[PDB]
Amino acid sequence: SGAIYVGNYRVVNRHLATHNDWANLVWEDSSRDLLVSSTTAQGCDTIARCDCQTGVYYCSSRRKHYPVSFSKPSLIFVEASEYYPARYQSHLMLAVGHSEPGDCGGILRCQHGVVGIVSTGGNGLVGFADVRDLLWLDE
Ligand SMILES: NC(=O)[C@H]1CCCN(C(=O)Cc2ccncc2Cl)C1
Ligand SMILES: [Zn+2]
Repeated sequence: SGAIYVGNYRVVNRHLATHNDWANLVWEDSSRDLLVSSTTAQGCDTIARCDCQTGVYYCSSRRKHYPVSFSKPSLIFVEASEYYPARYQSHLMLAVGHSEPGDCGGILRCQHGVVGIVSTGGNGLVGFADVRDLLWLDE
């Protein structure tokens, strides 16, 4: 679990969105596993606007932050699950590191701010849904 709060927006994994998230829906994309809902309170997270390939992510299954090198956002095949059939997920970045299903929502950050959130994992690889291209989050 975990979300990004920027201005009047809440960014979450689409497979983990709540009834409230869907009732205050701004945008959602199944191919990216992302959903954005509106909020009454103001958010203070800073989104990075960069092409960084190094950062730090929070891993709840270990109660620890880990430094990682990660790939540029791309279409990567993701094995079937209870939330989606087998498909290519777009805007996905991979790193060598630990992750478990409950780790989704953990933030990945570089020196410029929030890069993305944990979205996939397995075989000693963790996947992050990139958010740096969503320029509208800041307006
Ligand atoms: N983005 C998706 O389609 C995910 C939906 C939930 C299931 N997905 C996983 O990868 C779950 C997983 C398994 C083992 N270790 C880490 C993780 Cl995050 C895929
Ligand atoms: Zn950066």
